[PDB]
Amino acid sequence: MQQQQKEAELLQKEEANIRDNQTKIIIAQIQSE
Amino acid sequence: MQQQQKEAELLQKEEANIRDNQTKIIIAQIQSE
Repeated sequence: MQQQQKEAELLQKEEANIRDNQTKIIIAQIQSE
Repeated sequence: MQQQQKEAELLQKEEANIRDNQTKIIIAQIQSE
């Protein structure tokens, strides 16, 4: 359960980080308007 | 209970982080005005 504990928070950080990268490109396209 | 303790603060950080990303796009659209 401690591994099912930690594997959740490990994938939490990578998908949080893509979501910051997804917004950093879409802020650029509205600045390209 | 300690896992119900920690799973609350783990989802707390991811939804806090989307809410920062939600505001970083909406500040850009009013700057696109």
